[PDB]
Amino acid sequence: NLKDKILGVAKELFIKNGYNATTTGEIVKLSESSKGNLYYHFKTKENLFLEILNIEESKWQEQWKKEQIKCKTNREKFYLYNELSLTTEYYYPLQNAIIEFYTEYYKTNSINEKMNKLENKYIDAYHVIFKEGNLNGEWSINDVNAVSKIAANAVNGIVTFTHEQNINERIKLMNKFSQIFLNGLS
Amino acid sequence: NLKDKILGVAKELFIKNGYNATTTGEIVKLSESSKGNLYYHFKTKENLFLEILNIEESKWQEQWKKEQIKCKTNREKFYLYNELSLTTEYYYPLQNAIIEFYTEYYKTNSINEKMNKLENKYIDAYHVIFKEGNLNGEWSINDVNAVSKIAANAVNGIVTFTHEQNINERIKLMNKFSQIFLNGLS
Ligand SMILES: Nc1ccc2cc3ccc(N)cc3nc2c1
Repeated sequence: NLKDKILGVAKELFIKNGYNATTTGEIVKLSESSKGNLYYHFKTKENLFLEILNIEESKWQEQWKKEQIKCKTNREKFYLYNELSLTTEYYYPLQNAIIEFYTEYYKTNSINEKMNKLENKYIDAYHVIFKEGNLNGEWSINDVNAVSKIAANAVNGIVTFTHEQNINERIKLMNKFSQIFLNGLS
Repeated sequence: NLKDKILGVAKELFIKNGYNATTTGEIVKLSESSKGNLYYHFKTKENLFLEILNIEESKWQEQWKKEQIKCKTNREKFYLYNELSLTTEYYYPLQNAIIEFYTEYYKTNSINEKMNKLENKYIDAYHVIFKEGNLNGEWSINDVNAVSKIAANAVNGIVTFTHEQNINERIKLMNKFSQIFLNGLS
Protein backbone atom coordinates (compact mmCIF):
# COMPACT_ATOMS: atom_id res chain seq x y z
CA ASN A 1 0.00 0.00 0.00
CA LEU A 2 1.04 3.68 0.07
CA LYS A 3 -1.09 5.83 2.39
CA ASP A 4 -0.66 2.92 4.80
CA LYS A 5 3.04 2.17 4.36
CA ILE A 6 3.79 5.78 5.28
CA LEU A 7 1.57 5.51 8.35
CA GLY A 8 3.82 2.61 9.27
CA VAL A 9 7.26 4.00 8.49
CA ALA A 10 6.33 7.06 10.54
CA LYS A 11 5.22 5.02 13.56
CA GLU A 12 8.59 3.25 13.55
CA LEU A 13 10.53 6.53 13.48
CA PHE A 14 8.31 8.36 15.95
CA ILE A 15 9.03 5.47 18.31
CA LYS A 16 12.70 4.82 17.56
CA ASN A 17 13.67 8.50 17.66
CA GLY A 18 11.17 11.10 18.82
CA TYR A 19 8.49 13.38 17.42
CA ASN A 20 10.78 16.19 16.22
CA ALA A 21 13.87 14.06 15.56
CA THR A 22 11.81 12.33 12.86
CA THR A 23 11.27 14.53 9.81
CA THR A 24 8.82 14.25 6.91
CA GLY A 25 12.01 14.36 4.88
CA GLU A 26 13.22 11.18 6.54
CA ILE A 27 9.81 9.46 6.31
CA VAL A 28 10.02 9.74 2.52
CA LYS A 29 13.52 8.30 1.96
CA LEU A 30 12.37 5.00 3.51
CA SER A 31 8.81 5.01 2.17
CA GLU A 32 9.41 6.42 -1.35
CA SER A 33 6.82 9.15 -1.92
CA SER A 34 6.92 12.72 -3.15
CA LYS A 35 6.58 15.28 -0.39
CA GLY A 36 3.15 16.18 -1.74
CA ASN A 37 1.94 12.61 -1.25
CA LEU A 38 2.11 13.13 2.49
CA TYR A 39 -0.05 16.24 1.95
CA TYR A 40 -3.41 15.08 0.53
CA HIS A 41 -4.34 12.48 3.16
CA PHE A 42 -2.06 14.01 5.82
CA LYS A 43 -2.35 17.79 6.13
CA THR A 44 0.12 18.92 8.81
CA LYS A 45 2.83 16.75 10.43
CA GLU A 46 0.79 16.83 13.61
CA ASN A 47 -1.83 15.33 11.32
CA LEU A 48 0.15 12.24 10.33
CA PHE A 49 1.07 11.87 13.98
CA LEU A 50 -2.32 12.69 15.49
CA GLU A 51 -3.30 10.03 12.94
CA ILE A 52 -1.06 7.18 14.08
CA LEU A 53 -2.21 7.74 17.66
CA ASN A 54 -5.81 7.07 16.58
CA ILE A 55 -4.82 3.84 14.82
CA GLU A 56 -2.79 2.75 17.86
CA GLU A 57 -5.49 3.61 20.41
CA SER A 58 -7.96 1.67 18.25
CA LYS A 59 -5.75 -1.38 17.75
CA TRP A 60 -5.03 -1.49 21.48
CA GLN A 61 -8.67 -1.01 22.48
CA GLU A 62 -9.44 -3.90 20.15
CA GLN A 63 -6.73 -6.20 21.49
CA TRP A 64 -8.04 -5.53 24.99
CA LYS A 65 -11.58 -6.50 24.10
CA LYS A 66 -10.56 -9.77 22.39
CA GLU A 67 -8.59 -10.31 25.58
CA GLN A 68 -10.69 -9.23 28.53
CA ILE A 69 -12.85 -12.34 28.32
CA LYS A 70 -10.15 -14.00 30.35
CA CYS A 71 -11.41 -11.77 33.18
CA LYS A 72 -14.64 -12.87 34.88
CA THR A 73 -15.17 -9.88 37.17
CA ASN A 74 -14.48 -6.22 36.49
CA ARG A 75 -12.03 -6.15 39.38
CA GLU A 76 -10.23 -8.76 37.32
CA LYS A 77 -10.69 -6.65 34.16
CA PHE A 78 -9.22 -3.57 35.85
CA TYR A 79 -6.19 -5.60 37.08
CA LEU A 80 -5.65 -7.12 33.63
CA TYR A 81 -5.85 -3.92 31.55
CA ASN A 82 -3.08 -2.45 33.65
CA GLU A 83 -0.93 -5.57 33.29
CA LEU A 84 -1.51 -5.87 29.57
CA SER A 85 -0.81 -2.13 29.43
CA LEU A 86 2.81 -3.02 30.16
CA THR A 87 3.17 -5.65 27.42
CA THR A 88 1.17 -4.52 24.37
CA GLU A 89 2.97 -3.21 21.33
CA TYR A 90 0.24 -0.64 20.86
CA TYR A 91 -0.27 3.00 21.77
CA TYR A 92 1.85 3.02 24.96
CA PRO A 93 5.15 2.72 23.09
CA LEU A 94 4.27 6.18 21.76
CA GLN A 95 3.67 7.95 25.09
CA ASN A 96 7.14 9.48 24.84
CA ALA A 97 6.67 11.08 21.45
CA ILE A 98 3.28 12.22 22.68
CA ILE A 99 4.88 13.99 25.65
CA GLU A 100 7.31 15.74 23.30
CA PHE A 101 4.71 16.51 20.65
CA TYR A 102 2.43 18.18 23.17
CA THR A 103 5.23 20.45 24.40
CA GLU A 104 5.84 21.56 20.81
CA TYR A 105 2.20 22.34 20.00
CA TYR A 106 0.41 23.33 23.21
CA LYS A 107 0.72 26.93 22.03
CA THR A 108 -1.66 26.25 19.12
CA ASN A 109 -5.41 25.61 19.53
CA SER A 110 -6.32 22.51 17.50
CA ILE A 111 -4.08 20.72 20.05
CA ASN A 112 -6.15 20.87 23.24
CA GLU A 113 -9.16 19.40 21.36
CA LYS A 114 -7.78 16.42 19.43
CA MET A 115 -5.49 15.93 22.43
CA ASN A 116 -8.75 15.56 24.37
CA LYS A 117 -11.05 13.91 21.83
CA LEU A 118 -8.61 11.00 21.82
CA GLU A 119 -8.48 11.24 25.63
CA ASN A 120 -12.06 9.95 25.66
CA LYS A 121 -10.88 6.75 23.97
CA TYR A 122 -7.92 6.50 26.37
CA ILE A 123 -10.21 6.48 29.41
CA ASP A 124 -13.10 4.58 27.86
CA ALA A 125 -11.96 1.13 29.00
CA TYR A 126 -11.82 2.42 32.59
CA HIS A 127 -15.23 4.03 32.27
CA VAL A 128 -16.71 0.74 31.12
CA ILE A 129 -14.80 -1.26 33.75
CA PHE A 130 -15.92 1.19 36.45
CA LYS A 131 -19.53 1.79 35.39
CA GLU A 132 -20.15 -1.93 34.79
CA GLY A 133 -18.64 -2.51 38.23
CA ASN A 134 -21.35 -0.28 39.69
CA LEU A 135 -23.92 -1.99 37.51
CA ASN A 136 -22.56 -5.14 39.16
CA GLY A 137 -22.02 -4.01 42.76
CA GLU A 138 -18.27 -4.72 42.75
CA TRP A 139 -17.91 -1.20 44.18
CA SER A 140 -19.66 2.17 44.26
CA ILE A 141 -18.20 4.93 42.10
CA ASN A 142 -19.97 8.30 42.34
CA ASP A 143 -17.49 10.20 40.15
CA VAL A 144 -16.78 7.62 37.46
CA ASN A 145 -15.16 9.91 34.86
CA ALA A 146 -12.96 11.42 37.52
CA VAL A 147 -11.84 7.96 38.67
CA SER A 148 -11.46 6.75 35.09
CA LYS A 149 -9.22 9.67 34.15
CA ILE A 150 -7.15 9.32 37.33
CA ALA A 151 -6.77 5.60 36.65
CA ALA A 152 -5.79 5.92 33.01
CA ASN A 153 -3.24 8.57 33.76
CA ALA A 154 -1.79 6.94 36.86
CA VAL A 155 -1.31 3.71 34.94
CA ASN A 156 0.23 5.40 31.90
CA GLY A 157 2.68 6.75 34.44
CA ILE A 158 3.70 3.38 35.82
CA VAL A 159 3.93 2.00 32.32
CA THR A 160 5.91 4.97 31.06
CA PHE A 161 8.32 5.97 33.85
CA THR A 162 9.55 2.52 34.90
CA HIS A 163 10.42 1.54 31.32
CA GLU A 164 13.73 -0.24 31.92
CA GLN A 165 13.79 -2.18 35.19
CA ASN A 166 13.28 -5.87 34.40
CA ILE A 167 9.86 -6.40 32.78
CA ASN A 168 8.54 -8.50 35.67
CA GLU A 169 9.36 -5.97 38.37
CA ARG A 170 6.90 -3.72 36.49
CA ILE A 171 4.11 -6.25 36.35
CA LYS A 172 4.58 -6.70 40.09
CA LEU A 173 4.23 -3.02 40.98
CA MET A 174 1.43 -2.57 38.48
CA ASN A 175 -0.56 -5.22 40.30
CA LYS A 176 0.14 -3.70 43.71
CA PHE A 177 -1.18 -0.49 42.22
CA SER A 178 -4.39 -2.03 40.84
CA GLN A 179 -4.69 -3.57 44.27
CA ILE A 180 -4.32 -0.40 46.30
CA PHE A 181 -6.46 1.62 43.87
CA LEU A 182 -9.46 -0.66 44.02
CA ASN A 183 -9.18 -1.09 47.79
CA GLY A 184 -9.46 2.67 47.97
CA LEU A 185 -12.68 2.83 45.98
CA SER A 186 -14.90 0.93 48.38
CA ASN B 1 32.77 28.78 41.46
CA LEU B 2 33.94 29.06 37.85
CA LYS B 3 32.38 25.58 37.75
CA ASP B 4 29.24 27.05 39.33
CA LYS B 5 29.22 30.01 36.93
CA ILE B 6 29.19 27.47 34.10
CA LEU B 7 26.34 25.55 35.75
CA GLY B 8 24.53 28.83 36.38
CA VAL B 9 25.02 30.06 32.81
CA ALA B 10 24.27 26.66 31.31
CA LYS B 11 21.02 26.38 33.26
CA GLU B 12 19.78 29.67 31.74
CA LEU B 13 20.98 28.87 28.27
CA PHE B 14 19.06 25.63 28.55
CA ILE B 15 15.95 27.40 29.79
CA LYS B 16 15.89 29.89 26.89
CA ASN B 17 16.81 27.77 23.88
CA GLY B 18 16.21 24.30 25.20
CA TYR B 19 18.67 21.45 25.22
CA ASN B 20 19.56 20.31 21.71
CA ALA B 21 19.90 24.01 20.74
CA THR B 22 22.40 25.20 23.39
CA THR B 23 26.05 24.76 22.39
CA THR B 24 29.04 24.29 24.69
CA GLY B 25 30.61 27.13 22.74
CA GLU B 26 27.98 29.53 24.08
CA ILE B 27 28.34 28.03 27.53
CA VAL B 28 32.09 28.60 27.25
CA LYS B 29 32.00 32.25 26.18
CA LEU B 30 29.06 33.40 28.29
CA SER B 31 30.59 31.89 31.42
CA GLU B 32 34.06 33.17 30.46
CA SER B 33 35.67 29.77 30.75
CA SER B 34 37.03 27.40 28.10
CA LYS B 35 36.46 24.18 26.22
CA GLY B 36 39.18 22.68 28.37
CA ASN B 37 37.74 23.64 31.71
CA LEU B 38 34.28 22.59 30.66
CA TYR B 39 35.68 19.25 29.56
CA TYR B 40 37.50 18.70 32.83
CA HIS B 41 34.36 19.36 34.89
CA PHE B 42 31.70 17.52 32.91
CA LYS B 43 33.27 15.79 29.91
CA THR B 44 30.16 16.26 27.84
CA LYS B 45 27.12 18.46 27.36
CA GLU B 46 24.96 15.53 28.49
CA ASN B 47 26.84 15.22 31.72
CA LEU B 48 26.80 18.97 32.22
CA PHE B 49 23.03 18.86 31.89
CA LEU B 50 22.71 15.88 34.24
CA GLU B 51 24.81 17.75 36.79
CA ILE B 52 22.37 20.69 36.63
CA LEU B 53 19.42 18.32 37.09
CA ASN B 54 21.17 17.04 40.19
CA ILE B 55 21.56 20.56 41.54
CA GLU B 56 17.89 21.14 40.75
CA GLU B 57 16.97 17.96 42.62
CA SER B 58 18.80 19.14 45.73
CA LYS B 59 17.18 22.56 45.61
CA TRP B 60 13.84 20.78 45.35
CA GLN B 61 14.60 18.62 48.36
CA GLU B 62 15.79 21.61 50.34
CA GLN B 63 12.51 23.31 49.38
CA TRP B 64 10.44 20.27 50.39
CA LYS B 65 12.21 20.00 53.73
CA LYS B 66 10.94 23.50 54.48
CA GLU B 67 7.57 23.21 52.79
CA GLN B 68 6.61 20.02 54.61
CA ILE B 69 6.54 21.58 58.06
CA LYS B 70 3.16 22.91 56.95
CA CYS B 71 1.89 19.32 56.83
CA LYS B 72 1.57 18.03 60.40
CA THR B 73 0.56 14.45 59.63
CA ASN B 74 2.08 12.22 56.96
CA ARG B 75 -1.31 11.77 55.31
CA GLU B 76 -1.11 15.53 54.90
CA LYS B 77 2.46 15.46 53.59
CA PHE B 78 1.29 12.98 50.95
CA TYR B 79 -1.53 15.26 49.75
CA LEU B 80 0.73 18.32 49.73
CA TYR B 81 3.65 16.70 47.98
CA ASN B 82 1.46 15.56 45.11
CA GLU B 83 -0.17 18.98 44.82
CA LEU B 84 3.27 20.57 44.65
CA SER B 85 4.46 18.14 42.02
CA LEU B 86 1.50 19.14 39.87
CA THR B 87 1.35 22.87 40.43
CA THR B 88 5.08 23.58 40.24
CA GLU B 89 5.55 21.73 36.92
CA TYR B 90 3.18 24.27 35.40
CA TYR B 91 5.86 26.92 35.67
CA TYR B 92 9.15 24.99 35.90
CA PRO B 93 11.66 26.62 33.53
CA LEU B 94 13.82 23.57 32.87
CA GLN B 95 10.82 21.35 32.21
CA ASN B 96 11.11 21.71 28.46
CA ALA B 97 14.87 21.16 28.30
CA ILE B 98 14.27 18.04 30.40
CA ILE B 99 11.53 16.63 28.15
CA GLU B 100 13.83 17.29 25.22
CA PHE B 101 16.77 15.63 27.01
CA TYR B 102 14.99 12.43 28.05
CA THR B 103 13.09 11.71 24.85
CA GLU B 104 16.50 11.84 23.21
CA TYR B 105 18.64 10.04 25.75
CA TYR B 106 16.67 7.25 27.44
CA LYS B 107 18.46 4.82 25.10
CA THR B 108 21.98 5.17 26.49
CA ASN B 109 22.38 2.99 29.58
CA SER B 110 25.02 5.32 31.00
CA ILE B 111 22.77 8.37 30.94
CA ASN B 112 19.75 6.16 31.63
CA GLU B 113 21.67 4.98 34.68
CA LYS B 114 22.47 8.33 36.32
CA MET B 115 18.89 9.26 35.59
CA ASN B 116 17.51 6.60 37.86
CA LYS B 117 19.87 7.71 40.59
CA LEU B 118 18.03 10.99 40.23
CA GLU B 119 14.52 9.52 39.99
CA ASN B 120 15.36 7.54 43.13
CA LYS B 121 15.98 10.78 44.97
CA TYR B 122 12.50 11.97 44.02
CA ILE B 123 11.11 8.64 45.16
CA ASP B 124 12.79 8.93 48.55
CA ALA B 125 10.41 11.72 49.51
CA TYR B 126 7.58 9.18 49.26
CA HIS B 127 9.64 6.55 50.98
CA VAL B 128 10.15 8.91 53.91
CA ILE B 129 6.46 9.86 54.09
CA PHE B 130 5.49 6.20 54.03
CA LYS B 131 8.09 4.98 56.53
CA GLU B 132 7.27 7.82 58.92
CA GLY B 133 3.57 7.19 58.45
CA ASN B 134 4.01 3.62 59.68
CA LEU B 135 5.69 4.78 62.91
CA ASN B 136 2.58 6.84 63.71
CA GLY B 137 0.13 4.26 62.58
CA GLU B 138 -1.41 6.52 60.00
CA TRP B 139 -1.32 3.45 57.79
CA SER B 140 0.35 0.03 57.82
CA ILE B 141 2.64 -0.55 54.87
CA ASN B 142 5.00 -3.52 54.73
CA ASP B 143 6.31 -2.80 51.24
CA VAL B 144 7.19 0.87 51.53
CA ASN B 145 9.67 0.70 48.64
CA ALA B 146 6.97 -0.79 46.45
CA VAL B 147 4.24 1.67 47.37
CA SER B 148 6.76 4.51 47.07
CA LYS B 149 7.73 3.60 43.50
CA ILE B 150 4.08 3.29 42.63
CA ALA B 151 3.00 6.64 44.10
CA ALA B 152 5.93 8.45 42.47
CA ASN B 153 5.11 7.11 39.02
CA ALA B 154 1.33 7.22 39.46
CA VAL B 155 1.52 10.88 40.43
CA ASN B 156 3.97 11.57 37.65
CA GLY B 157 1.52 10.08 35.21
CA ILE B 158 -1.27 12.29 36.50
CA VAL B 159 1.10 15.26 36.15
CA THR B 160 2.45 14.58 32.64
CA PHE B 161 -0.54 13.31 30.64
CA THR B 162 -3.22 15.69 31.90
CA HIS B 163 -2.00 19.13 30.73
CA GLU B 164 -5.06 19.79 28.48
CA GLN B 165 -7.46 20.18 31.43
CA ASN B 166 -7.65 23.51 33.28
CA ILE B 167 -5.49 23.84 36.38
CA ASN B 168 -8.40 23.53 38.81
CA GLU B 169 -9.64 20.24 37.38
CA ARG B 170 -6.06 18.89 37.58
CA ILE B 171 -5.63 19.96 41.20
CA LYS B 172 -9.08 18.47 41.84
CA LEU B 173 -8.22 15.10 40.29
CA MET B 174 -4.81 14.93 41.89
CA ASN B 175 -6.39 15.44 45.31
CA LYS B 176 -8.96 12.72 44.56
CA PHE B 177 -6.13 10.40 43.53
CA SER B 178 -4.33 11.11 46.79
CA GLN B 179 -7.50 10.23 48.63
CA ILE B 180 -8.23 6.95 46.81
CA PHE B 181 -4.62 5.78 47.06
CA LEU B 182 -4.32 6.75 50.72
CA ASN B 183 -7.60 5.00 51.42
CA GLY B 184 -6.63 1.76 49.69
CA LEU B 185 -3.95 1.27 52.33
CA SER B 186 -6.28 0.08 55.11
N1 LIG C 1 14.02 15.09 36.02
C1 LIG C 1 13.98 16.10 36.91
C2 LIG C 1 15.08 16.42 37.71
C3 LIG C 1 15.01 17.46 38.62
C4 LIG C 1 13.86 18.18 38.73
C5 LIG C 1 13.75 19.24 39.63
C6 LIG C 1 12.57 19.94 39.73
C7 LIG C 1 12.44 21.00 40.60
C8 LIG C 1 11.25 21.70 40.68
C9 LIG C 1 10.19 21.34 39.87
N2 LIG C 1 9.02 21.99 39.92
C10 LIG C 1 10.30 20.29 38.99
C11 LIG C 1 11.49 19.60 38.91
N3 LIG C 1 11.58 18.56 38.03
C12 LIG C 1 12.75 17.85 37.93
C13 LIG C 1 12.82 16.82 37.03
